[PDB]
Amino acid sequence: GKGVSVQASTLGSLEALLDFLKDCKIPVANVGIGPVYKRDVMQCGIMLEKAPDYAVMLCFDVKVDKEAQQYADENGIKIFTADIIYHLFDQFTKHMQEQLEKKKEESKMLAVFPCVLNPVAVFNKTNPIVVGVDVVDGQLKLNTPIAAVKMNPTTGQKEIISLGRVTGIERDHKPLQVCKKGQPAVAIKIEMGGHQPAYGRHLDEKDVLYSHISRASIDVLKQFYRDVVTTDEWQLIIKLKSVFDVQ
Ligand SMILES: [Cl-]
Repeated sequence: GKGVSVQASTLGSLEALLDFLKDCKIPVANVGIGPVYKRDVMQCGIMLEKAPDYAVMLCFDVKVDKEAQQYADENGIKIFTADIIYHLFDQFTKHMQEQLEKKKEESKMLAVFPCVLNPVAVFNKTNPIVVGVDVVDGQLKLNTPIAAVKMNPTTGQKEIISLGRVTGIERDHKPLQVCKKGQPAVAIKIEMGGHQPAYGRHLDEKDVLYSHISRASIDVLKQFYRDVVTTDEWQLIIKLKSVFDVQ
């Protein structure tokens, strides 16, 4: 199985620490007694391949050899030192949290929160598009990809127009992080690298704007954001895979 590597000064303290971790549901891959050496750090490095999070050492009341510490530093293996057990636990939990956040940041572009915008006014047509809108459903967040869905009458074929991402939100000049549904109208700034759609040409003020969800976006949302996402937001998402023709 997979798990962290622990080390204690004595056998008894080791047993106690292991019992503690048992109650904490923290899995242990291997153990050791006495000073930490390069070999033990390597033994954690074995765990590095299977689980990056679990390639860490919980060391209780134990000297760490400079060689071992240096190898750990060279190969990204965390070594945790503590005089008391609970401190070690705390350090580990914080570590796992940090790992979670770092995993979020790579999927930051991917995670998109569902929202439907009805344009109230237009301040800048393009480069960058700025639009006074009110969130009629869902929740508008920063860095949210926006798209307008519309079918040309002659073609009768659905067109998806990606406007770009939201870089700023402001209401009465006051900067906002997000805008919930039903909230009073706000002005949002959407911009993208390269050529960008233009109001009064590609799209009109009447056209309703939707968050640009993608199968990948869904997958990311259900991978890291399950706790956060409202039921209504899931509902909206399922409504949105239809308009975006998602599998
Ligand atoms: Cl996309």
